[PDB]
Amino acid sequence: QALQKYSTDLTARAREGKLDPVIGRDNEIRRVVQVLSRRTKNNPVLIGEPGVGKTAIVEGLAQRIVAGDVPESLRDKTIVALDLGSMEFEERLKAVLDDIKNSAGQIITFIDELHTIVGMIKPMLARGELRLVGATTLDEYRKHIEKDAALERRFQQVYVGEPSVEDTIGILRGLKDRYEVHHGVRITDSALVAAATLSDRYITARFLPDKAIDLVDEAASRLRMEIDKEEVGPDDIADVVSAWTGIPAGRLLEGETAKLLRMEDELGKRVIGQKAAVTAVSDAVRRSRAGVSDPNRPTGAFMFLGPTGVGKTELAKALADFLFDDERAMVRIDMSEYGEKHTVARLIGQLTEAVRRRPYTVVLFDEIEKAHPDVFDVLLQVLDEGRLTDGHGRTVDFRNTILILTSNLGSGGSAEQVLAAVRATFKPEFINRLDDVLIFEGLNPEELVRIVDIQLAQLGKRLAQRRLQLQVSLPAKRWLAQRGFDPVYGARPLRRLVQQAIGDQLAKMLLAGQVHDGDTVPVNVSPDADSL
Amino acid sequence: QALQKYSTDLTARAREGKLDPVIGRDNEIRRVVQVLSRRTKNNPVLIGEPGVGKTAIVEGLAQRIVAGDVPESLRDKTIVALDLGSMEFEERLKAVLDDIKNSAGQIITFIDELHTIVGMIKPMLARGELRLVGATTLDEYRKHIEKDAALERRFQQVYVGEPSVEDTIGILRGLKDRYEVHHGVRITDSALVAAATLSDRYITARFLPDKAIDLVDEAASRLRMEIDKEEVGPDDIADVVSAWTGIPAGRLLEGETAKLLRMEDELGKRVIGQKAAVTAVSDAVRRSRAGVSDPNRPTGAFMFLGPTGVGKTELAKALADFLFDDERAMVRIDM
Repeated sequence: QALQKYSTDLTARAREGKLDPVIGRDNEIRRVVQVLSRRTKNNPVLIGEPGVGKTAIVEGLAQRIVAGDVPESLRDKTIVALDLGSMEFEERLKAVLDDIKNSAGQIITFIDELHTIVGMIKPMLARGELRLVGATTLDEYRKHIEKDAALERRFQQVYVGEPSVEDTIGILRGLKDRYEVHHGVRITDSALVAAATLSDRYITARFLPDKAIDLVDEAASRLRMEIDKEEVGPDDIADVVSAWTGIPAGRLLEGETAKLLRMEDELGKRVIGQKAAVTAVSDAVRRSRAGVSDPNRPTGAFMFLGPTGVGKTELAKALADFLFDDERAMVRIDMSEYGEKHTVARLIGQLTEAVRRRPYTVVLFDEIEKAHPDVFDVLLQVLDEGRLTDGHGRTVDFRNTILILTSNLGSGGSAEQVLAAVRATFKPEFINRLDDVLIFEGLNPEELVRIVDIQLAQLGKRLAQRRLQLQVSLPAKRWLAQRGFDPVYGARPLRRLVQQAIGDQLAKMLLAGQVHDGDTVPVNVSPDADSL
Repeated sequence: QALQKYSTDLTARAREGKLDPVIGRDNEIRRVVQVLSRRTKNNPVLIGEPGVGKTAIVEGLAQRIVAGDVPESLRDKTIVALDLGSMEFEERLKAVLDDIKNSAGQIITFIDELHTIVGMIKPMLARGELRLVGATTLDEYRKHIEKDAALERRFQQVYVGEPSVEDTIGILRGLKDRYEVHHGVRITDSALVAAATLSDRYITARFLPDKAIDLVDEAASRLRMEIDKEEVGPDDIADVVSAWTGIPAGRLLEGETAKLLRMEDELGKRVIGQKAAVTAVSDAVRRSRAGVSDPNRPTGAFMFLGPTGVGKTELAKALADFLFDDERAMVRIDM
């Protein structure tokens, strides 16, 4: 009788249909019924990454008990959900345990989020009297419970993994009716495919099904606001995923075959030349979207190097541009700081807990020369297996990210002077695990004019606040090429040449008068410098 | 009936015109109406740096409800502002919650400054019965609420950012009539541009619109003192921003193209020579006031070095002299 005062009653709420219907997952329900009906030590624990549905399994168990699909010795045993917040203390707990044990096993207790239970129940668990069902996250478990190894021997870990898209479409078709009643709007199953398809290539921070329910909910709310078009559709889902995450401007809907047909030429609008090392980067993407890729390997793990000032960092930020519609959603770590043997621990982690959220980001590794040859040992099982560990004991899978390695070794080797210098620092067990080692060339003064066009278009887009168009003639536009010189420092001194020629006198003539908004500022070739 | 004794009633004060008119910000009002009318977990939280107007949004919502521009299932639902200072304790709180739940959702509760609520409402929030609107500062939130992550899952963060000058001019044109009645003086819209323009390059400690209302208020008060010139103007605004912060003496009126035309030669009255390294410092200021600067970069980040005893610290205190009219308003850290 004392459990009336310190508990809810899920069976009493289930007997009036006040629970959301649980669709899917026969295996976990059968596993819970298998574990909960053994003789001794009969108390499972649900464990998984958050959001995949763990309360939903216990509510589905309550639905299946009240329906009656269970075996014989599980029928009509109410699930009394306990508390520890609402609950002299030791007297109260002993009264609760005495009231449970006084019954004939007719009660299944349910402590949700039992990682707070650490802060006298220990002999009662192992004898087998009180049946206990729980739910933890995977990473509060190893911090609060696995520290206390006397307790955790008396449980049964039931892992729950996230589904794929194909089951989520069925879940969304199941739960369609509940939101149409609360918000008085109709929902079309044409949009219900897109709200799960499009929520995987864009929102890569949370886990699955709960993320693909917030879109339907917020779209229905926006439609109720507009009805303050009588049904939702595939456009308002895109409106929500634009206005949140600001992805609308970043590649408004993409990922078709019309795109991937033009990728060697679409990427050329920001990288000029280097043609033999775009036809290979443009190939590990097409063969991974056709389904020919090796299912236990990263989709592409290749290392390109060469002289400086060539475009080897600009390329690895340009192929992260149409995959993500942004340029800051990539894992950019810099190994120019790991000179000693004990900076392994900052990524084993800073590398780890930025992938496990959204397992699709491209990863940089800038200037891998300066790392001591101990960081390569950490990197060795990243390649060719795809998994590493950390303190909590989880094996994070790098099976579908695009690793990219940069270097500057040799920097001017003829044909094999640059290639045999790689063999000095890298042990042959690391050169073997890579893909095709790409060499960038220098730059040709024939292919150096168009970089000036790109730079001046960039400076034109910088002055969009002032609406300040500027006119550049072709003799000046080829005058800037000839000071682009001395192929040791690459195209980088051109981007100081532009700010020494145009930007100085423009910045002086901008803040003293005679240049205002909407005006046109032409440049003209004075016999040495550039005039205004 | 118990809410009569532990609450105010903003709707009852709004029904006699006793609230200052709320002008601007359609987006936040539409966002609050969107969040407050969902099915479950329907309780927003307004969050922003202080002074940008967060009570003003809830008072604008009350104005828009009493007017009637809302949708159908938000009409005639009074906003009863609760308290926790004026409020045996658990009995009293359960009486309040029972009185709220006894209605049919006809009441929108309003706990202002809800970061004191930590020190039994937890099941009532997630079911969706009591509608709750709040307002925290951005930096008391992460100290009092984000420590207690079971609570903060049941809210909806609605960020509110400060406006620019262009909307503040409209706000000041809106609220011009209210101070002309309390202080019996006229206010000229010529000065009303300057009281927002000049309050951005000088007073850089508080945030926006509330800072540009104190100048109009204290200027009207000084003019009432002198009438103990029949209207305020662009001079007394400058008098206030002189007498407070002592900026009046430090450059009487800062800004213009006549100034920035002479900056390589005006700066030479305190630094002699070094001519090739004043024509570059005098360039990151002119190109940043013309609008050619890169909008995501500091306007100038340059490093100068050399031998000792040359003037490399005297220069960096001389270009902080005509921008600020002082020489001590700079962030001088020493590494």
